[PDB]
Amino acid sequence: AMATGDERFYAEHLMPTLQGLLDPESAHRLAVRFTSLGLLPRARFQDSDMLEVRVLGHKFRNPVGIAAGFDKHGEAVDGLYKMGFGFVEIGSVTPKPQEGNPRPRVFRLPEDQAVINRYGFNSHGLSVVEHRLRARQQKQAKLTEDGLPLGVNLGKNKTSVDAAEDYAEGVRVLGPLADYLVVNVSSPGKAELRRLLTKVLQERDGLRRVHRPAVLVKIAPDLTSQDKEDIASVVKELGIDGLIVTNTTVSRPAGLQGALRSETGGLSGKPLRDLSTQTIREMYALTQGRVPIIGVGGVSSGQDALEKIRAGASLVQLYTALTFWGPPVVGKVKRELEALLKEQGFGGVTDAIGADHR
Ligand SMILES: CCn1c(CO)nn(-c2nc(O[C@@H](C)C(F)(F)F)c(C(=O)Nc3c(C)cnc(OC)c3Cl)cc2F)c1=O
Ligand SMILES: Cc1cc2nc3c(=O)[nH]c(=O)nc-3n(C[C@H](O)[C@H](O)[C@H](O)COP(=O)(O)O)c2cc1C
Ligand SMILES: O=C(O)c1cc(=O)[nH]c(=O)[nH]1
Repeated sequence: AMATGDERFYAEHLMPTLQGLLDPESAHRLAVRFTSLGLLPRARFQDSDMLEVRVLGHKFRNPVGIAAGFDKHGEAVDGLYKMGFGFVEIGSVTPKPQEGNPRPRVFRLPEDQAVINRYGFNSHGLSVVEHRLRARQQKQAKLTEDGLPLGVNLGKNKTSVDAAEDYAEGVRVLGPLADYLVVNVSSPGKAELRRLLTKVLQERDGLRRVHRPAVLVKIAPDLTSQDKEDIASVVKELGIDGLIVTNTTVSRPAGLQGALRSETGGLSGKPLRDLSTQTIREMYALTQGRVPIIGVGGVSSGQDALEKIRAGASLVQLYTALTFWGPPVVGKVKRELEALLKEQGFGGVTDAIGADHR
């Protein structure tokens, strides 16, 4: 096809050329800028009804989202929908502005189709992002109505003594502008998690009904069996709306070839894929298939997307694949997912959710 040819040109020539000419943070910064200005093709992949998912109190036109980290400050939301993402997650956004870690803090492992990052939650802050989303609030209301929801990932400041209050601040400021909110959880213990999430949910429940977002918990793949058992219990107990599975890994799987493999940070991309899919599988089973999962980590194809869906994910996200494949990856994943769904006898995405477990 014309799509596969375009996909090959970006993957084989354009992206390796551009990534050779730019440091990885400049590449990211330019990507946000080009996307913010809408410098993209119109829309050759019109989304099939097969790709539609209804979850988290919302229509999703397709299940392929852009993961948190690409658009930390909500600068490129409209361009991301133009790129063909069925939903956009912005952030992480911290309460106060902060610079994050010293540069260099992003590293490419092209031999592994992986990235390492240690951004350290660089953020323009809730106030800047609030006013930025307010400027396009009604445009977003229509987009959400048309099946294109907006998520916001809420972080905390580096020097914060009270993590729960930073997240609470985020619920109050950005919850009215979001379809869903995300709080990242690291390794717990169980009572501390219950306390934090209770406060987050209380703050969410205090917003007016019309501006009341879903609340999701995002987990790393590096948790113990007991951490995962505890998270599942608390999430079911409190009525947490969903799980995002997973963040980057602090592990370094055997077989990484990139020179920069020993850089401190979170590893993303292909080496994360099956660690992430197995975490989805575990969390789906520990929650009895009753907590919607957003599957993320190493999605670069329809097969990768479908494996996460069959393992228990209602929706997927990607980021790292975009750095190697460019904008055509979104259409690629969607086309390939649709084809595989047909090949496996599923009417749509919804039928495939948790199919491995049945
Ligand atoms: C992890 C940090 N990180 C890295 C490094 O690891 N790369 N990266 C990305 N870089 C991108 O392009 C650069 C090479 C750019 F300099 F060209 F901006 C894009 C991207 O989509 N670029 C675009 C757009 C938007 C429109 N039109 C295009 O071509 C006609 C292209 Cl190539 C997406 C990314 F996630 C990124 O976030
Ligand atoms: C450069 C970079 C920055 C990221 N920043 C964030 C962030 O601020 N908050 C967050 O929850 N996840 C962040 N992530 C994690 C991604 O959202 C995603 O969970 C992870 O990269 C796995 O997906 P992928 O393999 O498709 O990239 C970041 C990832 C990368 C590569
Ligand atoms: O900002 C970061 O460093 C960051 C946040 C996060 O949640 N995940 C990640 O890989 N990096």
